[PDB]
Amino acid sequence: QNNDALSPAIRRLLAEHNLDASAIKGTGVGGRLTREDVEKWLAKA
Repeated sequence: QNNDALSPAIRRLLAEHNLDASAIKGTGVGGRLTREDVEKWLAKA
């Protein structure tokens, strides 16, 4: 219910790139996916 793993904006980004959240790992402030993470993944895909 109350999860802060992924952000609302990012969900749009990941949805745009056509990627999968489960196929990525967030390194935010305590395990929170960030745009930087998506970038590193996009480049390694």
